[PDB]
Amino acid sequence: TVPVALVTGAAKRLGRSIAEGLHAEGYAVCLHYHRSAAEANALSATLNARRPNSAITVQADLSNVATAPAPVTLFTRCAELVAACYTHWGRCDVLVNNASSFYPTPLLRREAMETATADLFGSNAIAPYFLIKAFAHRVAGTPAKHRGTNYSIINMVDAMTNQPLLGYTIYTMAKGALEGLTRSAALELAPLQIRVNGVGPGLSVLVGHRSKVPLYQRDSSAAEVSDVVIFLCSSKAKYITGTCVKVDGGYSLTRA
Amino acid sequence: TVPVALVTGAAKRLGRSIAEGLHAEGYAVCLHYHRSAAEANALSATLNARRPNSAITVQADLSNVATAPVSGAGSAPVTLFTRCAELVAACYTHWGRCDVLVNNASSFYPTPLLRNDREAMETATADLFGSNAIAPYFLIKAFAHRVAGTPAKHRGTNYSIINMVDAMTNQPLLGYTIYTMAKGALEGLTRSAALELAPLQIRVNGVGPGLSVLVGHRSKVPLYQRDSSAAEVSDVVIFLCSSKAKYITGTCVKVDGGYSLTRA
Amino acid sequence: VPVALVTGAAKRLGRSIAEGLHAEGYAVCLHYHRSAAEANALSATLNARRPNSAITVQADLSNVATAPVSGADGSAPVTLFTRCAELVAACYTHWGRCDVLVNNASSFYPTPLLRNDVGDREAMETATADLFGSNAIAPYFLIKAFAHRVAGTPAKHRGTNYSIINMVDAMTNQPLLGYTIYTMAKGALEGLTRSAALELAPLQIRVNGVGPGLSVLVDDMPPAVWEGHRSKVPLYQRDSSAAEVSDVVIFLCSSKAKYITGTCVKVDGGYSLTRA
Amino acid sequence: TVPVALVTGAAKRLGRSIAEGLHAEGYAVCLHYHRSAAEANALSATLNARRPNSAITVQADLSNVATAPVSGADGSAPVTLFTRCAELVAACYTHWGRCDVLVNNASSFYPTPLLRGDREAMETATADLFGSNAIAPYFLIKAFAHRVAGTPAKHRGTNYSIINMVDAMTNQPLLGYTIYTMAKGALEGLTRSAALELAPLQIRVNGVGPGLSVLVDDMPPAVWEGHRSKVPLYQRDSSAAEVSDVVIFLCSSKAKYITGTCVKVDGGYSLTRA
Ligand SMILES: NC(=O)c1ccc[n+]([C@@H]2O[C@H](COP(=O)([O-])OP(=O)(O)OC[C@H]3O[C@@H](n4cnc5c(N)ncnc54)[C@H](OP(=O)(O)O)[C@@H]3O)[C@@H](O)[C@H]2O)c1
Ligand SMILES: NC(=O)c1ccc[n+]([C@@H]2O[C@H](COP(=O)([O-])OP(=O)(O)OC[C@H]3O[C@@H](n4cnc5c(N)ncnc54)[C@H](OP(=O)(O)O)[C@@H]3O)[C@@H](O)[C@H]2O)c1
Ligand SMILES: NC(=O)c1ccc[n+]([C@@H]2O[C@H](COP(=O)([O-])OP(=O)(O)OC[C@H]3O[C@@H](n4cnc5c(N)ncnc54)[C@H](OP(=O)(O)O)[C@@H]3O)[C@@H](O)[C@H]2O)c1
Ligand SMILES: NC(=O)c1ccc[n+]([C@@H]2O[C@H](COP(=O)([O-])OP(=O)(O)OC[C@H]3O[C@@H](n4cnc5c(N)ncnc54)[C@H](OP(=O)(O)O)[C@@H]3O)[C@@H](O)[C@H]2O)c1
Ligand SMILES: Nc1ccc2nc(N)nc(N)c2c1
Ligand SMILES: Nc1ccc2nc(N)nc(N)c2c1
Ligand SMILES: Nc1ccc2nc(N)nc(N)c2c1
Ligand SMILES: Nc1ccc2nc(N)nc(N)c2c1
Ligand SMILES: Nc1ccc2nc(N)nc(N)c2c1
Repeated sequence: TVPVALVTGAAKRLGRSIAEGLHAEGYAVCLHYHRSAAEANALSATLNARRPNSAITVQADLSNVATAPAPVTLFTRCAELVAACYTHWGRCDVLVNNASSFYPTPLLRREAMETATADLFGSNAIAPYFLIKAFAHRVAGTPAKHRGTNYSIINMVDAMTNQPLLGYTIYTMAKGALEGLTRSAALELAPLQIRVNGVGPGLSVLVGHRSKVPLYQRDSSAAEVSDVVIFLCSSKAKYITGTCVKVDGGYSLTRA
Repeated sequence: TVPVALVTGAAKRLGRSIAEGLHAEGYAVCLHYHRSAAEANALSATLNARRPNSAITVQADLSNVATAPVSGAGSAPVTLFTRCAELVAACYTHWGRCDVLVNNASSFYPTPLLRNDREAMETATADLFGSNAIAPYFLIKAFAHRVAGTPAKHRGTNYSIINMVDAMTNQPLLGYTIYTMAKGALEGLTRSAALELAPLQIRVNGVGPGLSVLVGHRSKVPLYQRDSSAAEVSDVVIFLCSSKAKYITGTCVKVDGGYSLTRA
Repeated sequence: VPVALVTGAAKRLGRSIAEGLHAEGYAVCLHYHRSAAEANALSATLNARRPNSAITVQADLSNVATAPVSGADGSAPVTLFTRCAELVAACYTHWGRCDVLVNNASSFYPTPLLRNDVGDREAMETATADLFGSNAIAPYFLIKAFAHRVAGTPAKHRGTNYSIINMVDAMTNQPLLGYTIYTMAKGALEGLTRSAALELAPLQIRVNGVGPGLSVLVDDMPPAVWEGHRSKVPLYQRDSSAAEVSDVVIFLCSSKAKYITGTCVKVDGGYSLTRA
Repeated sequence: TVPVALVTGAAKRLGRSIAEGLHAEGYAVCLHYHRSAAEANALSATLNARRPNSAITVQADLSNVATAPVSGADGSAPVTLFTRCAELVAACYTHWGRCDVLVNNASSFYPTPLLRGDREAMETATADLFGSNAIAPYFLIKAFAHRVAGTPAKHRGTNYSIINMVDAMTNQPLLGYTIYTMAKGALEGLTRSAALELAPLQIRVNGVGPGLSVLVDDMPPAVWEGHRSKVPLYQRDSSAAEVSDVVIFLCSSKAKYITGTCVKVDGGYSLTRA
């Protein structure tokens, strides 16, 4: 049997690491991307080279916008992401909401503020919700007899959002939304044995505040975060749900 | 002169109580509403009867959608940001100031992840996230620009924003995911706005009811075994707005009779 | 006519709380350990403004047995629980009631996990007892005694606004380096706030916390380093005044707050929102 | 080559599972106990049978009281909690020359209501509940840290880890268990404080908080079923392993960027309301 994982924003950095980690545990991986076509396909080739038919790639804008062929809504695109797993492998056991846009929306000093709202809220919060819904329908729609035994959803949150980065309000709001989703989804999907957890990095794979991380005085490596994600997805973590785990080297414990 | 408060969803229940509470402390009140025209105007008449020119009513859909221009009809021109800016502007146009903002307006209804039609998900998403999170952000932006745009010598001395949050969102109501998500966003806004607006001395706080003015659920509340009254919530909002609370910012105050301390 | 007991009431925030409560019409039992002069001076002020509106009681709130006397000798020794029961009693003996309790008294000093990487079993066995006593254990026994006197009053002769306030700390999730026992104690105090709110709800006794960030900071340091510490608070770039904290305590004690219980209110100018 | 773990309250249930779990990853285990001598020595024999010299069992009251020093009617006398704690950690260094992991698992748990010669049960409840759950962990952590600091950087281990067994439900307190709840609150504080202070020594300090685990069935079957079914996930309390596997993961080098955090292992129980 092969378990299947869908990882959004899978092409580089943390998403890559999560994809690789899950693959190393024997998962077939659906690598989602938006712009990073080259890196996603390059990664898929690597995984497929180690293990045939263990990686595909699909493309999607997770921004809260309808596109063009009815233009196509964000819900439709999200449903089609999950479907891509079922079409290709007949299952989807793990979902990782990792894709996330991150840039300033200052309150102090209007078209590019239309699209900021749709992008930052789409990637970080709205799309995750629709992805979860699609994920949950597919599971519910499978007869109990042929359901998987380790359904897990991980939401990439942020360990530092209680201590907001100055000027990043929409982003912080979006992560707040995502934490809400983690709790709400965990509660509603418990009957289907679908676990919903969060993982929140502090500082990871940077390119300043490096020296202010108490443990090691450095940002983390990609693996230092993905290993937590992978652990939470393992059956060892089968009683954990609705919780967020900080992977931040004690950064959230600091003050100015 | 007279301090001015903008209160969204002001027509009934908690928003009305907040409006009344603020008015009782001497504030002029801009009462926002969406469809409760009758109850908003009725309230404005009451306040204006008690004190001339101390209340106006303004109408706005705070959903994350477009509305029509002049003599037209909807999904066209007027954005949520524009409508929000015009709400804050209405205070400055009428009274020349806006000292307090209360983000109270909020849609609340089920969005189940488990079925157990096509626009349903679109308009729920825009409404629940608009009222509860997006509009509050734009309202705060508009609020902040106006304060920033006033020359220092001419600014008020007690700028306060209150966000109606939810004391129970860490223990989510089954099937209310988008709503819970939206309140989560609102909490983030509270913290983020408090930090960014601190230099302008604008305070940003949350108030979170548990159960208030219910139309045994009550019997579950540890203290008194009842939902709260409107005043039991608005008095907290009003206190946080007072100058005695001038060192409080970026915090959420539960007003829940100890409901959040319970478990199944 | 309503009565308040305020521990550590002689100076600073405790003084402000006492004054604030007194200004709302409360009779105030001012508790002190070390500050006799400053407590009696305050009591005289309050009594001058309003006759019989202030008394002073002395007690070490450290988790130690302290024997029959402050001079003579022995019989059986006096536990912390006894001392705490006698504090609450002092209110009932003098005024026949105790409507509000404010656990404000608190010791605060370093207990480093590491040395450099003198000390004894004394400074150690007494730091634990003092920091945990003042901040957590005594509050628990105070609350017990408070709750027993309320429960023991026939429903007809009970007050209508019973309130307990626990002075917590807004910054304990971002611990001050080297202050572990103190932080642990505040952690314990937070727990007490939740647990007591739940258990005392049926008697309509509300239990809430107030947590300062930086308040009435002491300048036993260079002016620039004082300016240094002040300016990291986002709101106003200063520590708070005593009133800025006490007004919150007083509001939570008012009937206007009678649906709030089991919550902690930071009063910190957004300091808890910062990071290194 | 062999990493060493100290586990307090190791004799059964969760502590045993943690001990077994750590032993399965190759740790030598110092099993602590207070009252459960038989169970602790039985477990030690098991571990030692699977791998020689991979388990010892030390005895200690972690209550906040001073004990008497093996006696001899002479020699000052009062052994403080701090001393007993230092001697626990020392026992690892004496026997194996190291101590890489500490698990503060030992915990007394019983009612201290605020309503309704036993001054005796107020003093001793306070010392026991606060000792086991908070004070002793503090001294244990101190001893642990002093001993790492005292090692020349050259010989230090590379995966120092402290786990504190907390409680996922303490924000929603169990009626009548105030001291216990306060004690867990203290423990949470310790986790944060110790993480911050011990970061320079690369000692990680984390919490693991169960909701319901291996629920004692001393009630009507249906009362047990009732409580049981309050957990959203699976409608049951956890198994010991379902908790210890989390402890063991946090101790692994794959978790070496995690510090100062508490991980709920509660099947979503903390998400419920009355
Ligand atoms: N890096 C950190 O220190 C840090 C700190 C806290 C939290 N996190 C969280 O951890 C996760 C991963 O971190 P990261 O730094 O690796 O992320 P990242 O480098 O900033 O980007 C993640 C991916 O998100 C995708 N994405 C962004 N907007 C999208 C949109 N509108 N539609 C579809 N895809 C979109 C991008 O895909 P394409 O390139 O294919 O377009 C991008 O590769 C994120 O959720 C982040 O919020 C990271
Ligand atoms: N009631 C409770 O027990 C409870 C519990 C937790 C939190 N809260 C929070 O406390 C606040 C007030 O509670 P409540 O029960 O008084 O609220 P409510 O009765 O449900 O309604 C508040 C107002 O929000 C306005 N509104 C809703 N959607 C809108 C939209 N899309 N655009 C513009 N206005 C919109 C409505 O105005 P119109 O009628 O004029 O259209 C409504 O009167 C809310 O933020 C709520 O989330 C309440
Ligand atoms: N000041 C701040 O910025 C700050 C920050 C966070 C939290 N807080 C909290 O707010 C409360 C008041 O703050 P503060 O700065 O005004 O307090 P403070 O000046 O440090 O002292 C409070 C009082 O506690 C009493 N006290 C200390 N140990 C005692 C003991 N073992 N037994 C009996 N009484 C004892 C002392 O009374 P005597 O002088 O009579 O001996 C002292 O005057 C405290 O709970 C504190 O933890 C304050
Ligand atoms: N079980 C749960 O559902 C649950 C829920 C939440 C949190 N937890 C936490 O998880 C941990 C383990 O749970 P558990 O149920 O396995 O614990 P447990 O059965 O209640 O006992 C743990 C051990 O602690 C030791 N202990 C108690 N008081 C002591 C003292 N004063 N001095 C020295 N040792 C003492 C006992 O050792 P001896 O028998 O050798 O005397 C006991 O075996 C505890 O920290 C607990 O607080 C458990
Ligand atoms: N430091 C940093 C770099 C990139 C990031 N990307 C996303 N999506 N979110 C972050 N918080 C982030 C942080
Ligand atoms: N019980 C109840 C009734 C009405 C409500 N309205 C809003 N907007 N939000 C609520 N949480 C709510 C709750
Ligand atoms: N029981 C007893 C007998 C004699 C004592 N003498 C002093 N000085 N102090 C005591 N506590 C004492 C007690
Ligand atoms: N800065 C400061 C000064 C005095 C204090 N006293 C107590 N008791 N607690 C504090 N946190 C404190 C802080
Ligand atoms: N249910 C249960 C059983 C035993 C326990 N032991 C300790 N020490 N702590 C608990 N919370 C506990 C809970």
